[PDB]
Amino acid sequence: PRRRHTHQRGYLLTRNPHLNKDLAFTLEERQQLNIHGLLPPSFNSQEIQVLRVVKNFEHLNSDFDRYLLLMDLQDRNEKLFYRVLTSDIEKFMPIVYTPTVGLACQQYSLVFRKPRGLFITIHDRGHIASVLNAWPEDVIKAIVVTDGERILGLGDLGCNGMGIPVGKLALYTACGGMNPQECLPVILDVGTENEELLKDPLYIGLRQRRVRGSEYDDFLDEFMEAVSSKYGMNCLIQFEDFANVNAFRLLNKYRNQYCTFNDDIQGTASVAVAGLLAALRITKNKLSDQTILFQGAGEAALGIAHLIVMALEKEGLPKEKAIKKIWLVDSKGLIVKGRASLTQEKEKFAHEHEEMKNLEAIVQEIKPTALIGVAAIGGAFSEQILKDMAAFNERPIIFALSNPTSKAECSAEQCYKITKGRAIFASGSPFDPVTLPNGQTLYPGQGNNSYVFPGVALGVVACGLRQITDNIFLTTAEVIAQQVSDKHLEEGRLYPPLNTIRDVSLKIAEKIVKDAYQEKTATVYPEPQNKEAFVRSQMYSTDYDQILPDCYSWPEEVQKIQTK
Amino acid sequence: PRRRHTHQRGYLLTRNPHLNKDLAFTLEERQQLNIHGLLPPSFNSQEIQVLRVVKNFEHLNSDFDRYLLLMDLQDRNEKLFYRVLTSDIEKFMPIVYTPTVGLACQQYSLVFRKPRGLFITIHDRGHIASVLNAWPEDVIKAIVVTDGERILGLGDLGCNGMGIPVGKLALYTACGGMNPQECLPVILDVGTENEELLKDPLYIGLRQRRVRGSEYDDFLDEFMEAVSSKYGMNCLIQFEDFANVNAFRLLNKYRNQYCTFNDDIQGTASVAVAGLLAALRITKNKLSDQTILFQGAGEAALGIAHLIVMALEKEGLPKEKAIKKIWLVDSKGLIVKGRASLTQEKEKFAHEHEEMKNLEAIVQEIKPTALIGVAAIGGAFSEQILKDMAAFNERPIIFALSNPTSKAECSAEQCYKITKGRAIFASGSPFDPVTLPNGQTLYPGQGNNSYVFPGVALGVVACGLRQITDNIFLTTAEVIAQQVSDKHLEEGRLYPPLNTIRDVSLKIAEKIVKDAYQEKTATVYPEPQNKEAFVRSQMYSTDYDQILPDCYSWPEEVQKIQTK
Amino acid sequence: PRRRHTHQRGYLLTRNPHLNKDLAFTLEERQQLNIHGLLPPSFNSQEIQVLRVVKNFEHLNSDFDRYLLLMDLQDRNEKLFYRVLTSDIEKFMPIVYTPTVGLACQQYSLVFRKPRGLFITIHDRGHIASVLNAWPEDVIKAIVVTDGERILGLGDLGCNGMGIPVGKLALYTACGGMNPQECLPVILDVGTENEELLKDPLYIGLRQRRVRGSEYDDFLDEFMEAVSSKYGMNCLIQFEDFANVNAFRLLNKYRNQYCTFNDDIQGTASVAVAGLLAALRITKNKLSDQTILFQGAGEAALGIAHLIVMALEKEGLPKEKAIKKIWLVDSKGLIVKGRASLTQEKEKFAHEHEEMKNLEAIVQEIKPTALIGVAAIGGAFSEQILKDMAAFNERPIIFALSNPTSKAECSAEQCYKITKGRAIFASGSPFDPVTLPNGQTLYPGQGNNSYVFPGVALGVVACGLRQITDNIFLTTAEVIAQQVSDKHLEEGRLYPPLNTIRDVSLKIAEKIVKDAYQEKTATVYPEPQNKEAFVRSQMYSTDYDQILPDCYSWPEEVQKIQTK
Amino acid sequence: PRRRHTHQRGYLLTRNPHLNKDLAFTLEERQQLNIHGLLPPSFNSQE
Ligand SMILES: NC(=O)C1=CN([C@@H]2O[C@H](COP(=O)(O)OP(=O)(O)OC[C@H]3O[C@@H](n4cnc5c(N)ncnc54)[C@H](OP(=O)(O)O)[C@@H]3O)[C@@H](O)[C@H]2O)C=CC1
Ligand SMILES: NC(=O)C1=CN([C@@H]2O[C@H](COP(=O)(O)OP(=O)(O)OC[C@H]3O[C@@H](n4cnc5c(N)ncnc54)[C@H](OP(=O)(O)O)[C@@H]3O)[C@@H](O)[C@H]2O)C=CC1
Ligand SMILES: NC(=O)C1=CN([C@@H]2O[C@H](COP(=O)(O)OP(=O)(O)OC[C@H]3O[C@@H](n4cnc5c(N)ncnc54)[C@H](OP(=O)(O)O)[C@@H]3O)[C@@H](O)[C@H]2O)C=CC1
Ligand SMILES: [Mn+2]
Ligand SMILES: [Mn+2]
Ligand SMILES: [Mn+2]
Repeated sequence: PRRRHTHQRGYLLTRNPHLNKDLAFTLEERQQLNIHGLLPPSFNSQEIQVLRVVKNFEHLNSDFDRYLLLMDLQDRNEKLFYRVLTSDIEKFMPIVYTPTVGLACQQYSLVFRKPRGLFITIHDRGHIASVLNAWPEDVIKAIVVTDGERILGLGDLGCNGMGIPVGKLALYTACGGMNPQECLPVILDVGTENEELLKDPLYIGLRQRRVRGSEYDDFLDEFMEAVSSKYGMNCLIQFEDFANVNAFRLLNKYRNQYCTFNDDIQGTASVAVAGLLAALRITKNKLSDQTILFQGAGEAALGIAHLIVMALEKEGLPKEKAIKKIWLVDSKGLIVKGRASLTQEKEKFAHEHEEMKNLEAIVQEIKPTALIGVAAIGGAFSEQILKDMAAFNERPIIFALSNPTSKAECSAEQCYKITKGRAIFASGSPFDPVTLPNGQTLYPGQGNNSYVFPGVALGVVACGLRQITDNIFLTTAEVIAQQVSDKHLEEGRLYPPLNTIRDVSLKIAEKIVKDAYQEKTATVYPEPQNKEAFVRSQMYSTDYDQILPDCYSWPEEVQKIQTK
Repeated sequence: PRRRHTHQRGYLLTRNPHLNKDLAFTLEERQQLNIHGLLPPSFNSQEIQVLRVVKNFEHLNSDFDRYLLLMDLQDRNEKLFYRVLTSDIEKFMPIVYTPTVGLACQQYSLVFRKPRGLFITIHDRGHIASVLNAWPEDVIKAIVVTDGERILGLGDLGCNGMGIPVGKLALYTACGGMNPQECLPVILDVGTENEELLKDPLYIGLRQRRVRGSEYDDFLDEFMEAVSSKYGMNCLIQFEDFANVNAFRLLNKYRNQYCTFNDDIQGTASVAVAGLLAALRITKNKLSDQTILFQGAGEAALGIAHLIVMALEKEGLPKEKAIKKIWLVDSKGLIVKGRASLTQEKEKFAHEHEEMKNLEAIVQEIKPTALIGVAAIGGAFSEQILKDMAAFNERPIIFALSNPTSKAECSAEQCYKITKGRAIFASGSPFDPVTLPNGQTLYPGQGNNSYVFPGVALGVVACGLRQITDNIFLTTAEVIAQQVSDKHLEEGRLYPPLNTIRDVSLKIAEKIVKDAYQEKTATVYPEPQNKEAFVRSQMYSTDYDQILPDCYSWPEEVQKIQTK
Repeated sequence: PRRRHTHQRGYLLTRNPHLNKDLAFTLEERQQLNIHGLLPPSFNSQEIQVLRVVKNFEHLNSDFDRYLLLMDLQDRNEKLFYRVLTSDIEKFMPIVYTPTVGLACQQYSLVFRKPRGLFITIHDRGHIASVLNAWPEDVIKAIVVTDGERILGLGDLGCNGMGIPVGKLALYTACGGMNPQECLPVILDVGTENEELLKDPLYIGLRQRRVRGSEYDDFLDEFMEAVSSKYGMNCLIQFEDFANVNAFRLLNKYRNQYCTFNDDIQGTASVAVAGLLAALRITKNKLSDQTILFQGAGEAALGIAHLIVMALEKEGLPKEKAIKKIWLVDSKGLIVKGRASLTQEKEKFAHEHEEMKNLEAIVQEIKPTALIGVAAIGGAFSEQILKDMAAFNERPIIFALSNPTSKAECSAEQCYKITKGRAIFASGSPFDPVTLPNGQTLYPGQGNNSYVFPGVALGVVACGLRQITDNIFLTTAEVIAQQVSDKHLEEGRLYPPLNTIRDVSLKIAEKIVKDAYQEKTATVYPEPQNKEAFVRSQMYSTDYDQILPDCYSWPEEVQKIQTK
Repeated sequence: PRRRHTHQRGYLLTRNPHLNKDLAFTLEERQQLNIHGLLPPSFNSQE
């Protein structure tokens, strides 16, 4: 059992969620910590505390209510919170994170109770260092930061966006073993364009429009300097839920000098590629053999596309051959050389070709082996698309990644029905198992970002990686796919079970760490004997620490009170 | 505004519900307190904070949910909690106290989240003083203590009875202006005879049967020494929800030596007598002239009967004559001289008479002018009973005090219908107004303990009364009756409106204070010239204290830094 | 200024020597820190504070009393302490360190007032980690540890030796700008061989003889692990005043794994070599042209000679031929091949020659160009030896490094007299300037270890050097030599003035930093543009930090308290 | 003896002259109060 020898005592100790064990404090602990009397006279194991929380949890009426209970728990007893979450990760993850946290964010100003994380405003420009001083933990190793401009698929929720870093970091700990005491959730509030928040008497954020331009850019620059300067260059800074243009610009500006990544961009690319690589073990061919069409050409599309191209390069295909294997379709139709409304990013995939608008005709023309939906238009993979995909391919790869299911390009039911059970399918949001007329039940998995960010963070931090390369994400994808068993693939699953996520994370971290020592990118020395054991030692446990003073005697001769 | 300069700073300040203002902290406060950045960047007035709480309160679906919300509030921001409560005292009183606190106590072990008050067990015997040391407020002026043996009419709830002192003290503050920082809810856990709880894995108390006899009595003795020793002999100790024999025994043992009362006995007495004194203004006769019949002969009845006797003595009637004006019925029937099953206390009212069992007959024989239900038998005041009462009395006084409504001896509807609108009626649980055939609308009042205890406590503590005499409760009954206007009486109310409870408490306190300095019973000197203003100055306000340091300049010459 | 935002307030703030300004706190600072009233009502500039201290210092009767006064200052107001020291380092250095600290250590148990530093005993074996936890500063970058077995020339002073690490770390700050808050003095008490201490009722250490052997070695291993584990592998650990065999064994065992050095061995080497390199600018010839005779063969001689050999090798000489340039004399006389009583270390200088035991004849035989005294035998450089050195050499280099004065191999007076003014002289202890017969005055300097260790520590920590090589000491010696002007060399000074010592340290650290980036040994990234400005930014100023909260407004619109 | 239960621990406890016993703090007091290591390893009676 770990130590932690606190100087805190009495009432204020019970107010620190990292020290407070509530009823799991033993009589000895209570008396020694000067809190005996502040708790009822029973001693609970952690399991009994978990039963109590779960009894409450079940009598609630909704997931939002269940979220409120769990956030209350987080703010009173951090270890019990994590014990609860880890006790059934697949059940608790969608409560503290997506999709429920979506509603939590929409509702954040109304239900606002106890604050979590640090709020830094445009009006703190020049003072970010001193805002950091307000945070009561000095040793921070991981920051998740948002500006609330692009929350999930809900858009600009300004300061209400604070629900995202808080819940995301809960998953860093629960799924990846990051120390919660070492994690800092951050919102930068530069204003909001959210009309309802601007009108709303209860809104907790700055009641102003967003600050744009170089004032915004300088602010972010100060943010990066203040945080790395205070917590050291090794501190991970993860961007979440910024607007695309911002997310891309900020990632490119900083990635080469700070320990930073953007999960919406790079993590998405990673888990999508993991799924593709897993699928390859069913189609029994190479990435090189694929023709990939993206339904959508936005942040997810370009991120995934980028990473696929490197995977192709890694197979031994030159960049320009690599690129020609990938077609995009945006809201105006296929991306072709010299089409109107193209961006610099879309341009990279604008091959010479007739312009087309109709996705059915696009499918018939391109004949992809892999069709990836990241456009947020529900039902875009029509019956005709699915028949055509199953006609051109023995085992068509079909990813409906748009969330929630009401947005999915197709359902698993339609996908398997129309492709006569031949499709290799993955989704963004959970679909139930599907049983074919031959009595086999297929279990389509989700390309959940959680498979990526926890392990990456743990890896990067454990070995002191100063930079987070594209290769980190490609490597990570290979590790995930590797955890998928032949048995899983045969059941139609392209991702390891969600209930294993702790282990998947461990393996991702193991690999990054192993790699870092081998290519001398690690900064933590001396090099560990055993890389598995070392990563494990860096992982937060849900068991309570001991916090009692270390008490031990000396030989009586030298322990005696001298007199004369 | 009150100035209270805190030395607390940073995170831990926000964790103290006496310091924490939430979003009502100004920018200046936040920066000065080293918490700037721990809150979202909006600044709320107290009225805006209330609105947030009320919106959430109105989204909830049960009184229990409402109770849990307000209790979470109490533990985060005490001032805002009291601001919410006092915003609509009549609405909020039944949520934080009775009847809702009844369910809270049944569910206490299940919903246990953030502890409140001080738990002292039989096993801390000989160490009570060191248990007290855990309480983070040194200055304590009021204590409510239970052993949980008799929580409401719910029986032995042992350690689950902590809901009662906590909720009771909330009303001390809300209704009487007692400073919550100076209030200490206590449970003594000596075990429980509650069998579900002894079996309940979640039970927060000592999983054992109650300690009885002299070990119990000695423990209580230590409690009174430790408490009076630490907080001084002026600290008010109120007993609540003890079993019958204990309640009387403890009250009798200590009331002469400590500043102590029992509210189930003496407060009930005071509020019942107040309703009688008010009724007398309708029946236009003396207390002398009354014949009182109690349905029930427990804590309530015996307390009420004692104070009526004391009132009769005041008017000038000898004690043995006063006693003969009062008859009691227990579960065994009428209390008469030389009946089987008589406690020492019931003996005092056993007059020579034929034994009787049936309440209808008893009423027909005794022909009371006033009939008081304190037996918790619902519907005991049958049509025949009421008919009888209206037959022998021009204006029969009828108190149906049993709680809740289901246990009331009759409804207001029944009582008025069957007595042809003639009865003077009061109850323990609220009934809607009744409009009679003659176009009169009557508004039957509730004999709420809340009219009494907050004012008594405020008064006693304000002037430093060392003992709480019978006289205090009688004068209190008088003060309460005085706040009833003839308009009220003509409307059939025997109590002031509930929404004026703060004003009632002040008048009660004013009276106690004036009396104590008159009869030199006060211990707080020098005597204030203006007792009204002095009491008011002792009342807690729901406005935020200023906690920032006192900043002010000195003349230039003496403020300057000395160099050369 | 520099900003250090504390959460401490009220009395306890004044008790923290890093926060306390005493009378230099402004009225604003006082009111804001909740300490207004705890100080008399005058506001002093730091200079006024210094004037008060120095007046007190000048009225005292002994250097011992002055030491106690300054040590009392250190423990009340750290910044003022350092301000005082640095106002006249030549004056104050000999009070807080040698020779006064020698007497302090002899008297430590008698005068023990307020503790300084951390005490770790053999009896804490297995629990050193938890002893570290008592230290109130979490961020430690420099540790000075002794076991007290060889304090100065006063032998084994056991626990009383704690005065050495305290006084040494004062010089690290005063002379080199190490942050004292980041410094940790440590005594390891494994017992003492000092019989008078063992007998003394007041002795503050373990009343037992020294644990030897594997138990000792394992204890030291845990210490290294515990300290490097808590404070990190970049934390500088400097050994001081261990017995010889221990000092060497420990240094060799750890120098390749930990960021460690031993100042008695390696710092002595560096400063002595610096003096030699400076002398070469008078003799105007090369190091390889010298013949060096050591009076003594102890820790100092072996260490100095080792570094001379390296400097010769650098100039271009193979090792075996450089060794030939150095002759050692011990208590059994000259070291020569096959001789009785030879340690393996002496063996390295055991050349082919006949045994001799008379220093005078040894001189006459060897005809050294350089005579280095480190044998502690007062007066060993006799008039005859001084005549011989003057006869064989135009400018004989003569170092009487033995400490204090009474142990010097010769005085400045005698050296200059008998060598008729041509000796190039330096000592370990200060001698007054010497007026020669021709009325010119020479100013022999001191080979004071303070020229070396402050700058080495500053440099190593600034760039995060993980190991401290012999080259560091050689380079450092060169840098110090470079700081000596020609004019100084003509005044008989081999060392830069003590009053520039901060500047010397800065130069030394600049050089270490410049080299560490050049040769890819630095661990602090990114690489700074200006090494000079970088090092200087890391140096602790004696100017008071600002500790008030950072207060600043927001535009009126967003700072406004919101209502309805 | 009289008992005064302090919530103060570690370095700052030693800076309170009503709490601080110097070398009269026993090894157990020192370890309990999180000050073990801040004093030399001998225990003094008041005399
Ligand atoms: N791990 C997962 O499960 C993840 C799933 N996703 C899902 O992917 C979807 C897209 O996300 P993201 O890339 O961030 O969103 P963006 O807004 O960046 O991308 C939207 C893209 O869809 C395009 N589009 C809109 N209508 C059509 C249409 N009718 N036909 C073709 N393309 C169309 C837009 O076109 P234009 O460029 O012309 O506007 C744009 O290219 C979301 O539903 C998100 O939930 C995202 C990340 C992770
Ligand atoms: N201000 C208010 O609203 C207050 C209301 N009350 C109400 O009064 C009621 C009694 O409270 P309390 O006095 O504390 O309770 P106790 O339990 O102390 O007394 C109950 C009495 O009722 C008697 N009783 C039981 N059954 C019958 C029966 N069938 N016929 C006649 N008498 C019977 C019991 O008889 P025995 O002695 O034989 O057991 C006992 O004397 C409760 O319902 C309570 O809510 C109380 C205080 C204040
Ligand atoms: N910067 C400075 O000014 C420094 C000065 N010094 C000074 O140098 C002196 C030596 O210190 P250190 O080397 O640590 O001490 P040690 O005790 O390690 O070495 C002393 C040496 O003197 C030898 N010796 C003893 N008697 C004689 C003799 N009659 N003739 C010749 N040699 C003799 C001893 O011989 P054996 O091996 O036979 O015992 C031993 O070699 C001390 O006075 C110290 O103050 C030291 C470090 C730094
Ligand atoms: Mn996101
Ligand atoms: Mn009660
Ligand atoms: Mn030394």
